[PDB]
Formats: sequence, structure tokens, C-alpha cells
Amino acid sequence: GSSGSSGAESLSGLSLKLVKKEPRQLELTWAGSRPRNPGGNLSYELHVLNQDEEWHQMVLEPRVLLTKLQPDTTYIVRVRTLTPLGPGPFSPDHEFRTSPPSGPSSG
Repeated sequence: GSSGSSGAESLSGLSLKLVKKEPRQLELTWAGSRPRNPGGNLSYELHVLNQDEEWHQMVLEPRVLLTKLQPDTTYIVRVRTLTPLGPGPFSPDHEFRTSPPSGPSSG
């Protein structure tokens, strides 16, 4: 990663990733921490946004399972690690697309 111009926000290793692509489901996972961590089970704030539907849900795990979603729809997700003194920033809008509805398949 080259700092160079803007963009380098020294993210705390929170780059949402598409775990599974489903028409009515979407899983994501963000990992990138170091071992030998002290007590105080940290947390993570999840915030999902849609075309005309915005919802958030704080999760205590680096994983998240979203259900009851619409097929062929772009769902934005952003997770940020919570802290007692200065909480991490909100990850960059991750453009994600759900699995397509019943359709044909090239031979």
C-alpha cells in the first residue's frame, strides 16, 4: 500500500469481504489483527445501507450474516472497531452485489 495522495487511512484491517453471494443472503468477514491481545473482548459496529433502506447492527464478532435480502441488489456494508478512547473510522463503502434470481446458464 502506497500512502501517496489521499486514500491511505491506515485502516485497522477492516476491509469487508464477500464471504458468500446469495439472492436472499450475504455473508462478510473482516480480519487483520495481531495475537497476544489483552483482555476486554473488543467489539465491532456494523452498518448496512441500501437504495432506499438503511439499517445498522452492532456485532461482537468479525463476521456477520445478513438475511431477508433482495435478489440482484447492491448492498453497502461498513464495519468499524469500537474503542474506549477514539473509535476507529467507518470503513469505505463496500460495493457488494447479491446473487442473481432464477436465471439461465451458459453451456
